[PDB]
Amino acid sequence: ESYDVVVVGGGPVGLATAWQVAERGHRVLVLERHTFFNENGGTSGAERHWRLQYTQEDLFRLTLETLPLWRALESRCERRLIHEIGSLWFGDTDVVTNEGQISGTAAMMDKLSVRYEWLKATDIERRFGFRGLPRDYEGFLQPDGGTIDVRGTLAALFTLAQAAGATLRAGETVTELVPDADGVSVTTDRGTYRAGKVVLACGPYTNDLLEPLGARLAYSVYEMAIAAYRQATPVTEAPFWFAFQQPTPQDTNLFYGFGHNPWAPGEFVRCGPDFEVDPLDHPSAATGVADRRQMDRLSGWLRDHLPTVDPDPVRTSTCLAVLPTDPERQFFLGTARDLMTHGEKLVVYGAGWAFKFVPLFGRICADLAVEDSTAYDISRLAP
Ligand SMILES: *Cc1cc2c(cc1C)nc1c(=O)[nH]c(=O)nc-1n2C[C@H](O)[C@H](O)[C@H](O)COP(=O)(O)OP(=O)(O)OC[C@H]1O[C@@H](n2cnc3c(N)ncnc32)[C@H](O)[C@@H]1O
Repeated sequence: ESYDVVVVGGGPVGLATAWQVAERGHRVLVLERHTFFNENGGTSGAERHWRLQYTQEDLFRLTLETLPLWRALESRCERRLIHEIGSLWFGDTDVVTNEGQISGTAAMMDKLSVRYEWLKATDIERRFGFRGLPRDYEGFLQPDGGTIDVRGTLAALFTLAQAAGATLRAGETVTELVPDADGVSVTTDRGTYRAGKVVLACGPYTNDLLEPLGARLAYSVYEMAIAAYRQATPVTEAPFWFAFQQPTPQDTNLFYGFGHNPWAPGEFVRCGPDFEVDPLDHPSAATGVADRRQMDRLSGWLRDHLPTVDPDPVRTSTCLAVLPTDPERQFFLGTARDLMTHGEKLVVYGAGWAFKFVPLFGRICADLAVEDSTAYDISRLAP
């Protein structure tokens, strides 16, 4: 069997890519090692944050061009996937984190004429329910940000990809890739394939396939804890929130949470720590069980600073975050041209907070896998 494009990985990025390749009239195969919709990779959980604001101007331009792609996808599947509950960023305004920097981002919103409300500690505590915040903590609320329905998005992409004619095959793991001048040989535990080009969208497993080709990307994998809490005190407004703080000697000291998912039953909210600590040597080392210390830190912080939730989690789980090792970079997206000979035959999406970009990254990987280039400016994201 041969295809114009073989996509390695059936997570959101691989499915969005396959949908775009197939809709453009090309033959595409998606190979997934486990099952579609699995909760063992970087896409576990029900919600992700959609935001317009970014500290880097190039990424801020990309969120603005991704918004219409989300609207188009919502119309295709007839389901609102983004719920604009608001994006609240607050804390130390100068600390640089993997989420960005508050002060630098506020400057960018002014420049791109994106609206926001500036808030002081007292305002944050009164309107949103936080307590005991250091008096100098400040931040902003960007009203157009919100929550993304993860499972609704995956179902939409899967359905769209299959309807467009993509071949979606689960339970098959790619063990080797060998690009050459005429295409790429793909070996799996089930068989062999030839592809015009291959899109690698395998999350934390990218280096397993790039290593024998003499390449390796500089990213780290973190098994982050996530937990659900019962909302004790009835809500006023409950946006997505991220607390920007200076790190401690033991961890990054960053926390975030969501208001109740508008599509879900009951009154639970999800919160978690954003700790870039204890990276995994290999994703196989993941335990699948929320780290005790991370959980203690999260529940402890919520206990003191967000009394609107009951501090004893109802459920806990994990998610594998894959982030560039270098804090100056946010994403790895492009081809492997500068990493190996014939690398232009390998398109790679390999690290970052990317769920918000799924519609865009799918279109860009599709552009690179079919026509050598894309109209979007992603020069800085090159691997
Ligand atoms: C962990 C996490 C991520 C996250 C976040 C909070 C946490 C705790 N919050 C985000 C947010 O608010 N907004 C945002 O934009 N992103 C946020 N993220 C990141 C986002 O979840 C990830 O960027 C996204 O889920 C990545 O999707 P992707 O499609 O790239 O990756 P994946 O879901 O891991 O799927 C890859 C698939 O590949 C399969 N695989 C792996 N190796 C193979 C081989 N060899 N052969 C075949 N298939 C393979 C994996 O079984 C997986 O399904």
